[PDB]
Amino acid sequence: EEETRELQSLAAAVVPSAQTLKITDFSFSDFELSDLETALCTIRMFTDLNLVQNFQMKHEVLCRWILSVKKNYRKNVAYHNWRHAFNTAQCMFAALKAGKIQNKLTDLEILALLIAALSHDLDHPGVSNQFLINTNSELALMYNDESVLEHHHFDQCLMILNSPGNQILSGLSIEEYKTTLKIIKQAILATDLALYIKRRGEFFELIRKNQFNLEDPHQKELFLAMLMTACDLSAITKPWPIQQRIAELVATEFFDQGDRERKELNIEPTDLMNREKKNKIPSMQVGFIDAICLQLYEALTHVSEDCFPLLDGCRKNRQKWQALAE
Ligand SMILES: CN1CC(=O)N2[C@H](c3ccc4c(c3)OCO4)c3[nH]c4ccccc4c3C[C@@H]2C1=O
Ligand SMILES: [Mg+2]
Ligand SMILES: [Zn+2]
Repeated sequence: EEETRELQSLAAAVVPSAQTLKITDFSFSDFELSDLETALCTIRMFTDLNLVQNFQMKHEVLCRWILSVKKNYRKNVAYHNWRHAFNTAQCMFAALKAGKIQNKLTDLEILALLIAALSHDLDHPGVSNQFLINTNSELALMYNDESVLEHHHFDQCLMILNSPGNQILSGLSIEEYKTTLKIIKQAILATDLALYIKRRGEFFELIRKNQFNLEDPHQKELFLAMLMTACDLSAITKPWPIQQRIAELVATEFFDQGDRERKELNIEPTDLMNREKKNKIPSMQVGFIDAICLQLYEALTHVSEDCFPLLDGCRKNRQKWQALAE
């Protein structure tokens, strides 16, 4: 059996230190890592956030859950595959550690954020919410056209958490378990960019008006949503060669969707999904950075100055894309 060898290899491995694995670095790249090494990095994230000890996760179970999460990404989807989920979780770990966010959060919040980061795009089909709506997908019907994909990712997350041998939350008390699942749902839903756009104004205004207070539960929840977005988008902050390579993957995925829209919907794709108009990429990247990314990384730096490297990297990529666009 093939998946058994994977598990036995993972569970038998000594997990290298976070220092060795370079996972505290906001500039981290996964490109040179094997799948087994990404799994070992994930075990280290749970370990160094004190989650294994605290919640008494059995090693074999954590290993199985990680491998189940990885298997439930679609490997041939160009961008939304396990490496994107892994990178998102690594950004979350770096923000908590290097970015000094950890001590602002509870143990349950940290547990939920890590699980959510890893699970937030599970079973992604490589097409957008709008595409699912337009092709009358049953998922869109079930979820009333609202955060369609994200509902599905959450459903998948729960399925894996409940699967025999994978129950990494089986040790929590009833009140802790309830609380954790609620946070996970909110965290995964927050990764719908439409929800980020809807809610970010309140976050930015709280900050601007000197009203931001993490002791307020509603504001804590809002902050967690923003932090999820920040991690989900973090490829846009990476050193140029890394960001360029990842941007090519996203383009491949999006252009694939446009091809499907021409065939299935008989419509010209929007520029973002139109390979015929790939000349628009630089200008679209600048526009995305300016409209969606910069304000978020600026706000995050306001919350914790040690998150500044995300903003610095974002600004550097803006400059590089704009040099291409102009
Ligand atoms: C909805 N939406 C809008 C959008 O404009 N983008 C960007 C982008 C910009 C220009 C592009 C592009 C993606 O693909 C084709 O040309 C963009 N740039 C990245 C760099 C790295 C990783 C993901 C992205 C995305 C993802 C992101 C997105 O999800
Ligand atoms: Mg998503
Ligand atoms: Zn994502």
